[PDB]
Order: sequence, then structure tokens, then C-alpha cells
Amino acid sequence: YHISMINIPAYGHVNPTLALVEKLCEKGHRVTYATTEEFAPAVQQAGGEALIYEKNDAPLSLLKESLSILPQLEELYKDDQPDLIIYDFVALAGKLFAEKLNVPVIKLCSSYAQNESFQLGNEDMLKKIREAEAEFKEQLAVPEALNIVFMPKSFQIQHETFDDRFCFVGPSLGERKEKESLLIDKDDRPLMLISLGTAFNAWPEFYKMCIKAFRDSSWQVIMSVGKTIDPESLEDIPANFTIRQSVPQLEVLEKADLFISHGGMNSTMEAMNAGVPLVVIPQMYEQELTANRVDELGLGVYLPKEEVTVSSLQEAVQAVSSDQELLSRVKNMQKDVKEAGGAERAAAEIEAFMKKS
Ligand code: NA
Repeated sequence: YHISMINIPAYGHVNPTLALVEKLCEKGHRVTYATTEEFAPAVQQAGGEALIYEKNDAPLSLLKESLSILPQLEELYKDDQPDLIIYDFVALAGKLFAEKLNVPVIKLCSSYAQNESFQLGNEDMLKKIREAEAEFKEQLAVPEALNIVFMPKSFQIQHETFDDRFCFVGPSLGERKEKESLLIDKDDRPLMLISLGTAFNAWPEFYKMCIKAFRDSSWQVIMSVGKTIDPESLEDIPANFTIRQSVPQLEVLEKADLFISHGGMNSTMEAMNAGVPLVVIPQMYEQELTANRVDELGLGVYLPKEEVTVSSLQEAVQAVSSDQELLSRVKNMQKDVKEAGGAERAAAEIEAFMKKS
């Protein structure tokens, strides 16, 4: 089939999709992958053909912009047409389009999936409610006949309530050759990864606090600071630290013993796939959920931003990295992450979805 998968312009949502695109073309089908040009090159590598086409601090009304991409993307509606369209759950436009074309739909859940019995967001978030109705042409995100969730089922909140419409394939990570090549003997020195990723780009005191907390400690520390800070700015970088704007995460996680992260779903599932315990410091609401989920599942510790100190970072790292039972549960969750089936099982469920008709 000619498959069209519609996704928003955000890195977090597109990585899980790429490995699926890679698997699909291996199975034979062809994808038109609508995306913003910035995101176009990553699409190409895994195969498929995607034809190209801000800040989220504001509280409501983001879709219309997604309604603006609906026509822009729908210009190609006519030239090549789908037999199956897959849309990221946030990218509303793909359904509208899809509804109009009455093609089978498959929803992508980058983040937790929800069902009638279980919903996401607090009452305050809940309270906003699709208030203004404009003039053109129900519930914003219900479940499609088949929804692929990029996490093991055991990680899903209220996983008991979830249907056969929901396939929990875990993170979609392929098999690839390491960019990192980080090599010297470890020395048996525990490797800590610190990355807040995209969030907290305005909090340089955090990275300074990490340096103060762990300089000249038993740990070896890799700290991805993004452009939040500039490595040269600091007076003295400790010998046991390695500070970059970016690092190959999957790579370092496979050699790490602890991961201080921001609770992004991609970063969390990668840590789970590598079986690395977590200290989660969340910024956005979804991260707060993931941070809570990590805590309740016993996979690590949830360190709220308002409590992050030199001491709290040390205390957290020490508690986590010293709890062997926590390491076991992390291992058990890693095992679930691999059994989840990945892009392989995701692709298979799409093909078997098409036989049903
Ligand atoms: Na807590």
C-alpha cells in the first residue's frame, strides 16, 4: 500500500515513527510522510518519501494551526491517495483529512494512550474544554480501531482498561552502528548520564548544581547541556565530567548506570530499553506524569524542580544507584520493553489491520 503517516513538527513524536517507517519499507509499502522541512532529512534515511510543507508556553487553542496544515497538507490529497493513513495523536489534521477521505485510520500514541475509562490532564487542563467554535464545516482524541502506543503495556497508566484496539509495541528503535565509540576501560567507575533535553533551556544553574554535586565523586558524568549553556563559560570543569551540547543517548545509556532526565517519554523509554535507573526532574505536565509513573512503578525517583539542590541531587543519585531491588524492577521493565515487539510488531499489526477491511 501507499501509506501516509501524518505527524506534527516535534522531535519527540517523530523518532518513534522513523523506525516504523524503516520497517515498513523493508516490508515493501511506501510512505508519504508529511513533515516540516526541518524534519524532512531524518525521514529520508529510513526510506519512505515525505513531502515537507513554535514555543508551547501558551495554555490553549493550538489546533487551528493544525487546521492550517490540514489544507496545506491536503493539497497533495489528489495526486497520490492513501489506502491507510497513520496520524500522531496530537496531529489532529491527519484525522480530519482522513475522515474526509474515509481511509482506514491508525492512531499513533507517542505519549500515554487513553481510553473511555481513562483520560489525561487535570481538571484545570480539563477545564479549558474546546470553548470557541469557529465557522467552517466531538471529543478531540478518542480511540481508533487500532492505536499504536510506543511503550510497553505495563508502563501505560491504567493498562488494565485497554483494548485490543491498543498495541503497546514499546519504543521503536532499530539496530544501528554506534556513533559513540566511547572507549577506554570504564574502570568500574559508574557512568551517570545527565540530560534535560529540550526542557529547561533556561536553567543554567542546574548544570552548575550537578557539577557541584558530583565533582570529584565516585561517578563519571556525561552531561548534555544543549544550548542552555556554553561549556566554555564554566571556570573549572572537573576531571570526571564530560560536557557537550549533545551526545548520542542511546549510545551512552547502554553503558550507563544512572540517568538524570526530564521525564520525556522518548528519554524514559530509551532508559528503560537500556535498563538504566532514573532520577526524573520534570518541567511539563506530561513529564510530571511520567516522573510520577517512574516513582510508582519503582523504576527510580521523582525529584521535583523546586527541590533540586546540590544535596537533593546527591541524595537522589545515592538512593537510586544503591537500591538493588529498584535495579531489578528496572531490569524487569527492560525485559517488557523488548518483548513489546517494536516497529516490527507495529508494522505487522498494520498489515494484519488491512486484511480485516
Ligand atoms: Na515523589
